[PDB]
Amino acid sequence: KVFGRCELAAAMKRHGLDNYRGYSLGNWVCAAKFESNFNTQATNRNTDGSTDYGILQINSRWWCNDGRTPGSRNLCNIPCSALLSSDITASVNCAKKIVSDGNGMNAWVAWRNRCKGTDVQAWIRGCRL
Ligand SMILES: [Cl-]
Ligand SMILES: [Cl-]
Ligand SMILES: [Cl-]
Repeated sequence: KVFGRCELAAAMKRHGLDNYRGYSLGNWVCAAKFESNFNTQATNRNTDGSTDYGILQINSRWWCNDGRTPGSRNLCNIPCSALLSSDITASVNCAKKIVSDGNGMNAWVAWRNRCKGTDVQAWIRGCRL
């Protein structure tokens, strides 16, 4: 599913991501924009052989099981395929664990490089929320 910008903002808020660990909704929408362009089915293979999955490009080295990332963990206790669903519940619950892991949203290199320090509220501007 490719979400609309405000549609995704609403779904994220519905699932309790708004201001989670102090990160405003615009931060999460911005991260999703640059990680997946709002496409739940996004996947990307990393140099280390792990894969990133879903709207927030969650990585199989630590967070989910895909059966093909040697030496990895599955800390969210989910198949990576669950992160590709039109229903963002699994991605949101896993993101909550990731952002609580110590480095906040810096876990998403794209957030650090493209969202951090910017006017992230622009991402939810105009949205009925
Ligand atoms: Cl915001
Ligand atoms: Cl594996
Ligand atoms: Cl980047």
